Amino acid sequence: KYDVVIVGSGPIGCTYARELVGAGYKVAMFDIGEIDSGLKIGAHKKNTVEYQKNIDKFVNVIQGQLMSVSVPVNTLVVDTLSPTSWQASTFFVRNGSNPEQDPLRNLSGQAVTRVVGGMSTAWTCATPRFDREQRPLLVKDDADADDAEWDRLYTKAESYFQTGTDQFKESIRHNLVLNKLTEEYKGQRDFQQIPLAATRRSPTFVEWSSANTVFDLQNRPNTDAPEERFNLFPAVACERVVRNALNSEIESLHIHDLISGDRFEIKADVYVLTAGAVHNTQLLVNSGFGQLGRPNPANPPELLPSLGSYITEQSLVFCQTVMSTELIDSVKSDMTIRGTPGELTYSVTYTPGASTNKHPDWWNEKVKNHMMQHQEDPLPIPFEDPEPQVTTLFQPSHPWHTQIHRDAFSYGAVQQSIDSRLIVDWRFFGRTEPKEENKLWFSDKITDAYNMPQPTFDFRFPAGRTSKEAEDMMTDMCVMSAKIGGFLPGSLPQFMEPGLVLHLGGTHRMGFDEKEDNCCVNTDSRVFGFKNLFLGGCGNIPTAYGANPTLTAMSLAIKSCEYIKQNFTPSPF
Amino acid sequence: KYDVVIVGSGPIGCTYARELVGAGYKVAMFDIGEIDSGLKIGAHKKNTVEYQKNIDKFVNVIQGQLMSVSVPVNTLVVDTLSPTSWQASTFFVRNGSNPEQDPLRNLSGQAVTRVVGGMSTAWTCATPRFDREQRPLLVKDDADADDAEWDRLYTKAESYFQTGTDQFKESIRHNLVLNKLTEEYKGQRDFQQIPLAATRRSPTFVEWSSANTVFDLQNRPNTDAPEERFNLFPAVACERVVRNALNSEIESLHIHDLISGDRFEIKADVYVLTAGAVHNTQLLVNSGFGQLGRPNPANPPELLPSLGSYITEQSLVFCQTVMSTELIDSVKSDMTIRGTPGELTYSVTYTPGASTNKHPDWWNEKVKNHMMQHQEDPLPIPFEDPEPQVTTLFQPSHPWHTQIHRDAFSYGAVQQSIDSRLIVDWRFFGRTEPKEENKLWFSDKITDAYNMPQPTFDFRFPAGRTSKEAEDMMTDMCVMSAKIGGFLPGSLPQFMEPGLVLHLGGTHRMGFDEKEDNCCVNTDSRVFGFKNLFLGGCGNIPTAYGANPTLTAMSLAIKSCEYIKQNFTPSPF
Amino acid sequence: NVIQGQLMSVSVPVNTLVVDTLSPTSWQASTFFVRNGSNPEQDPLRNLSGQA
Amino acid sequence: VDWRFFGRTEPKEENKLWFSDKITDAYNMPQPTFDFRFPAGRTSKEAEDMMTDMCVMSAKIGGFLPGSLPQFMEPGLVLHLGGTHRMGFDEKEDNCCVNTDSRV
Ligand SMILES: Cc1cc2nc3c(=O)[nH]c(=O)nc-3n(C[C@H](O)[C@H](O)[C@H](O)COP(=O)(O)OP(=O)(O)OC[C@H]3O[C@@H](n4cnc5c(N)ncnc54)[C@H](O)[C@@H]3O)c2cc1C
Ligand SMILES: Cc1cc2nc3c(=O)[nH]c(=O)nc-3n(C[C@H](O)[C@H](O)[C@H](O)COP(=O)(O)OP(=O)(O)OC[C@H]3O[C@@H](n4cnc5c(N)ncnc54)[C@H](O)[C@@H]3O)c2cc1C
Ligand SMILES: OC[C@H]1O[C@@H](O)[C@H](O)[C@@H](F)[C@@H]1O
Ligand SMILES: OC[C@H]1O[C@@H](O)[C@H](O)[C@@H](F)[C@@H]1O
Ligand SMILES: OC[C@H]1O[C@@H](O)[C@H](O)[C@@H](F)[C@@H]1O
Repeated sequence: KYDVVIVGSGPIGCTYARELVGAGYKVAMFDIGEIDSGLKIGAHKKNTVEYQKNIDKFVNVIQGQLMSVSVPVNTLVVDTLSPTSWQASTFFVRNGSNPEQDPLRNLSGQAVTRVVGGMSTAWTCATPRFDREQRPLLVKDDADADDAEWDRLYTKAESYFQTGTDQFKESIRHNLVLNKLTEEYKGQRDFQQIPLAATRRSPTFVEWSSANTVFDLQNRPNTDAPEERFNLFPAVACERVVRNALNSEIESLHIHDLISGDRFEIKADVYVLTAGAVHNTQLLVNSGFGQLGRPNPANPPELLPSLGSYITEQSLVFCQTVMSTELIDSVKSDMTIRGTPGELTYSVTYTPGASTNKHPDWWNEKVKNHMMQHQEDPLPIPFEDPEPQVTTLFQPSHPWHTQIHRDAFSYGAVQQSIDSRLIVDWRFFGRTEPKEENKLWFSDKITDAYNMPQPTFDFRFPAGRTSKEAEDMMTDMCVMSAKIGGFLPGSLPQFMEPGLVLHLGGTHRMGFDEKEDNCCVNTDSRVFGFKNLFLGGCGNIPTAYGANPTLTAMSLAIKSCEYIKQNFTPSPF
Repeated sequence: KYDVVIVGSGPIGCTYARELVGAGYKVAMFDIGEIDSGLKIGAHKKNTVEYQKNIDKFVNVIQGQLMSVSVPVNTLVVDTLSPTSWQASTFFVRNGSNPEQDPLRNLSGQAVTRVVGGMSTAWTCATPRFDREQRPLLVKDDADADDAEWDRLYTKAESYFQTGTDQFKESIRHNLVLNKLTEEYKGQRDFQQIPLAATRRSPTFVEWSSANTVFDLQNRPNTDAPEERFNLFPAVACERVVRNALNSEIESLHIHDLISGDRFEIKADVYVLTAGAVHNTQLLVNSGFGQLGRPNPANPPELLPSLGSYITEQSLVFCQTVMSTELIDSVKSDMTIRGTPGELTYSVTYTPGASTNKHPDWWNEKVKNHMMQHQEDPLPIPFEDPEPQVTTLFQPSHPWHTQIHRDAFSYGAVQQSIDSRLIVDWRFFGRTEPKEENKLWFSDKITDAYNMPQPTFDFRFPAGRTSKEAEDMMTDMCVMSAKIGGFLPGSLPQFMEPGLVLHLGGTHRMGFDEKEDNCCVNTDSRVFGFKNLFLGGCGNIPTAYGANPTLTAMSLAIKSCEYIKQNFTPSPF
Repeated sequence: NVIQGQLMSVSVPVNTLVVDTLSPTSWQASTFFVRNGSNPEQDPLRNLSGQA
Repeated sequence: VDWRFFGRTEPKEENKLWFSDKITDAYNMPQPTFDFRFPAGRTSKEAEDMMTDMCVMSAKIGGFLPGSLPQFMEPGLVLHLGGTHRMGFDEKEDNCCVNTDSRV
């Protein structure tokens, strides 16, 4: 028996833990995955000296913990086997494939992570706010009050994640790109650093944020928190919440301890599901919410009929570019060069404080020293210069989020022939209208690796605005990127596989009224009809959004915890 | 000040820790890498429920922690850049490439791991003994005594690693392959399970061994070892051992703390280098042993002239096969089948104890139940059947090691069209003659990511026996694999990139006499001339070997620790 | 190239490759319909795909 | 050096070339359709013995060239299709279409 049980140790479960552990509740958290980040539990796996000296290797960490959600039956023909080798005469269900899944209506890129800290052990740490157009209402019919509430919640969420907008301010590459885009779109669009949940520790090391930054996940009481009560139980699959007959309260959480193999019940006053947008939905459907099995309008669900409908996933377009000659030359515009590199007389100088100069003295000092100390190198950019981290945020006239940066999630073999200092990534993210017909559903016959109902998608990007904007977004990336350089062969402009982006929303969506707003939870993230069941995560977000969703989910979680603190009393200690 | 300092927390450093911590020495261990395996420090990263349900993902873990040793300057032509993109007019040194390295005399596949537990956090756990022909002598001119000494040491090493030869005995696939090969080579060759450092915990989970199994790496004193003294210091680059002027003793270890950035000296009575075959050599050369820079016979080293010469790396050939129809049919040979799958009357039965039957009752029960419970599946092998783990060990008439198995280190995109139950890997490992001209050397101008002398290889597989055997080995794999099935398209018979195998030896090789045996350390792993400096690892092994080397290195380490225990006194506690 | 330019495949089964990186604006069918001269009679697993 | 080894295939009644009664080819003729598998038994055993023979023989000349590793080619690439209108002495006894003068 606990006051609060939290299912999942990602950043949203850790928001609940931070708030409720600190308010004096006796809290248990369960995660199906295991401790994986070193002694700081749930921390970012990129925070090792070795990864930040070898950042192109971190893609492997990401791939090693992303398990595909739904893989259709494979129908590739291999007809070069030896005649002696066994073969079936059909494309039978094999290798964990989902025979429920239509390959042409999938989110094939969707994947999940089962590790303590969830996906925050690997994420990019981009934490923009949503503007009004992307954001669910929290206050009706008072836009200024709605704005104020979101400001309060986002400010707190940014403190929990340690979001900032200046960690890359000393990068030549970053400023080169930022300034060029600002000049080219003079006035029409604004560019800034991507807001990043990160703290720079040195010129070559950034402590990226994670679940661990939100809550350190150490069992309590302990020496630094002697009056707090928290236990984390890894390798525990949560399987079901038990409803009372009234459908007004949850009475227990059924768990499966994966090490001992045993199944148990856990009692709490408050149950919080933060297993991610897929797995929250799976747990609820396994518990009698929504409808199990292939959708069937001749059998409508008794509870939460919009659960698993109106799902959204963003369109993602990507390319990389190779910096233009004009931009590279501009880095060294303040330099006077005499002689030829490698000779006795070679000299690269700048007149400091000359205001015929384009750059600050710090920039020019970096460049001069690189040029003098590495005369065999043909570029003016220092070797350890950090990557660009640039955005123009979503606006009505460009309704997509943008990142102009270097991401550790590379999508192809990493090329080695072109100097890495020249390369910039472009990722533009589109917003998807919620539609009832877009669904996440769970099989009544097929099970996943943990013996739970197999997830199945029925998804297409909506016709209309979603599709038109997606193609306008692609064009915008082609036009904007060209101001910085031409495309890099092997990273030409492309749409990524649906759901690779991992910004799935709306699977258990929020609204004011269950029926009118086709929703599952209220603005306190409380499941309609239930006193003591709350859902956290991106699954709550009911709108068409392009920006990265986690900060918005965390903000909703903070609001949810206010409701809990006001309506449930911590047990005596 | 410590009694013993150990550089590196791989399985060989942990052998030294196990032996010396337990004998009451005050021990410090430094590793340049960080804690990465969860709460069990230095443990195998495959020991998570999630990886063993998704084993094809573990390749990513391996790739994410293998950093190439020496990458030659890239000369690929990309001529499809936009005219606006910057480009150099030469193939200049970029992206961390090593301009010292001849691309045609490299071990391009060689890589290192910088993580607590070293490569044992990811390894395959194959731990065969070497036979006489592969093994260095420990006793001269008394082969039976030599045998006895190796038996004693290997027995102890096998206890430390928890090596066994029965963990796969209940696999249908394993036994199918094993038995077929035994029959086909009736008498001529013997097949057995690969010896594996592993303990099966359930039919679907194996606790693979690692450094952590050898020594748990927890600081001591602690509750379970209250009279022991050990500290592990991760994120500490060891840079130099300081020689006294006599070249008879090491007086300190120079370290660089990578978090604080500070450099310190550490004093011990005994210094143990277990940084791996590359990095032991780098540390020694950085300390004044051997010769820094491009080899030059007009400037012979004052100390350890054979350091970094006589290096060996194994040839590796690989393929995968798809099980033959005849073998698949044999799984179900004891079954009577009536009706057609999916109908009311379908029946798969066996007569238990009939000794017209080919298989034991347990096998037939597994098959019957799979066939009855999964009538839509066309194969008789159960879904969770473990992989084959088969070897015929090196012999004079087939002087290569073999593994007929499923390894988590896949080398290509994992194919999805052919059922995984059908697939078997084949890896044959050849022995390489030590030759003085095969060298690992370190640049006097180029530095690696940790500001240490850049490693450079000058390597070719020797002409003569090595090359002839390598090609005979390839042919042997082609002939043997054909008894099980035809090749799998996309995994056709091939030599792997030189050094991918990661069995590099001989970089600081062992022998009885420094000059006569062209060696660096004696049979106690003590560096000649030095009272208190010991080297552990594969770098010690001076012979041409085909089998996996770690168990042999650990056995040498056990012997080294006997010498230490007999010649150095632990400080009072 | 001469050889390839004059070898016309005898029987090509219906293609079932999934391309899911098209733009949302591009037309697509909801099935693997008979297209590009493929032979819907042909079992892809009992063919001489190289015959030409 | 290239290595190409060619195996013999037992004739079996079940291996067929047939023509569609609905689908037509580019010249508006009945579309050809194959129903073919290499026979179990001798054909398949020999094919795999042939592969092994190529691996053993080629090794006396040199190692494989990366990108041209030992492989079976797509069925029928070889273009040595036979027996579609086969010869024999007696139509029924020898399951055939033409006599030894190639007369139908
Ligand atoms: C490579 C990558 C880059 C990303 N970059 C960004 C970015 O820059 N900005 C951003 O906003 N978003 C980003 N995302 C998305 C972001 O990581 C997620 O939105 C966020 O982690 C969701 O938090 P969560 O706590 O709701 O769920 P998760 O982080 O998914 O955590 C859910 C947890 O629940 C557990 N669990 C699941 N099922 C069960 C069960 N049945 N029982 C018990 N436990 C269970 C899991 O093991 C997991 O740890 C990125 C994701 C990835 C992988
Ligand atoms: C994928 C894979 C599969 C393998 N499978 C097998 C197998 O089945 N059987 C087998 O016998 N072998 C196998 N090997 C090889 C085996 O893992 C190594 O032989 C073994 O780990 C070597 O042990 P070690 O302690 O000498 O060195 P390592 O395990 O390399 O450990 C050396 C340690 O030293 C540290 N270090 C390096 N430089 C410094 C420095 N300057 N200062 C401080 N610390 C430093 C490193 O961070 C590291 O942790 C495999 C390896 C890999 C990667
Ligand atoms: O695919 C990588 C992308 O993944 C998304 O989940 C992140 O939000 C982006 F920041 C990131 O660039
Ligand atoms: O490349 C993988 C191979 O790596 C080697 O280091 C191991 O010893 C083998 F067991 C393993 O199959
Ligand atoms: O695929 C090419 C082969 O084609 C066959 O038709 C020829 O008979 C062979 F000689 C030739 O090598």
